[PDB]
Amino acid sequence: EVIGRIHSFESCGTVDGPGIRFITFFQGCLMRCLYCHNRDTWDTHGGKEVTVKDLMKEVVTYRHFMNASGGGVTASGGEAILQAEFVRDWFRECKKEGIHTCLDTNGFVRHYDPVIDELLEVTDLVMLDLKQMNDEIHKNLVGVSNHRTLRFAQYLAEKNVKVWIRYVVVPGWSDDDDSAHRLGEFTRDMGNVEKIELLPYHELGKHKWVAMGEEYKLDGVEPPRAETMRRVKGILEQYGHKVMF
Ligand SMILES: C[S@@+](CC[C@H](N)C(=O)[O-])C[C@H]1O[C@@H](n2cnc3c(N)ncnc32)[C@H](O)[C@@H]1O
Ligand code: SF4
Ligand SMILES: [Cl-]
Ligand SMILES: [Cl-]
Ligand SMILES: [Cl-]
Ligand SMILES: [K+]
Repeated sequence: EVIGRIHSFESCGTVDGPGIRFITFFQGCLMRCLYCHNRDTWDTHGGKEVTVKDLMKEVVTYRHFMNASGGGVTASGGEAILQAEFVRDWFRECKKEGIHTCLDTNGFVRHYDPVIDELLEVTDLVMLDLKQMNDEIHKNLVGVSNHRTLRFAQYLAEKNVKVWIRYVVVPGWSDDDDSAHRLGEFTRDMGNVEKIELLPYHELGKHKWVAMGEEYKLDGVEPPRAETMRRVKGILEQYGHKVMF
């Protein structure tokens, strides 16, 4: 059996529509986003060990709210795709129970082994984070190159995998016009992208950086204005996709 390392899990009402979402926050991430609100999910060797049998015992206690529309399970974190084999086994069990599965991933896929296709086969929705198309900024914002994520995005389109693009709009980092145009061009021909979702930056989770004795880099940075959000949205809409925030 495959052993998963999780930070925590939680049941919570879906953003819209009835029913609940059972989210498992997997432990471990290899990106270093300055704005991470789950800083305590980076350590790959931390968290708690669980099995798929352990996880399904919590899932089934919410079964009557997960057949409801928008309900199901979501693998988040942290980066769930670092533990693709476990998430594949977990989703495989949810498909046996008629459960909708969602993968909340940064797309930092470094190796294309068969476990990736196997995971995607039992994944209904992929929420992919494109943090910055400008790789010069991306390195300063995330600590790594966006090449792996951009290649993974193209892989999802080739496989016609349902994808929601998530763009965290941070003032001074990803609120400029050029970066928005680059995002619109890159995702224009991806028919599998149902919509692009602009997430405004928030300072939630700053205490997690302080608990680990590390300075929060984005001190003083405020959430984007409603005008900036509308401006980026209007730019992205010029490339055909449904854009909402
Ligand atoms: C913490 S992540 C886990 C999924 C995966 N690690 C990722 O980042 O794509 C869940 C979502 O919260 C977003 N997020 C993280 N920090 C944020 C912040 N300070 N403000 C707004 N959104 C944030 C992430 O970009 C991602 O869309
Ligand atoms: S990818 Fe997600 S979990 Fe990893 S550092 Fe960035 S915001 Fe945090
Ligand atoms: Cl959390
Ligand atoms: Cl390796
Ligand atoms: Cl590839
Ligand atoms: K995501």
